[PDB]
Amino acid sequence: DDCIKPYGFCSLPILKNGLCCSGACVGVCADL
Repeated sequence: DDCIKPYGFCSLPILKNGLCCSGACVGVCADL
C-alpha cells in the first residue's frame, strides 16, 4: 500500500479508488 503520486495515474471508477497523496483522483491524480 502507498499513495498514488500527484499527476500520476490512478484508475477509475473514482468514489473510493487508489488514493492519491493530493487526494483527488480522476484517472490521473490531481488536487481539487
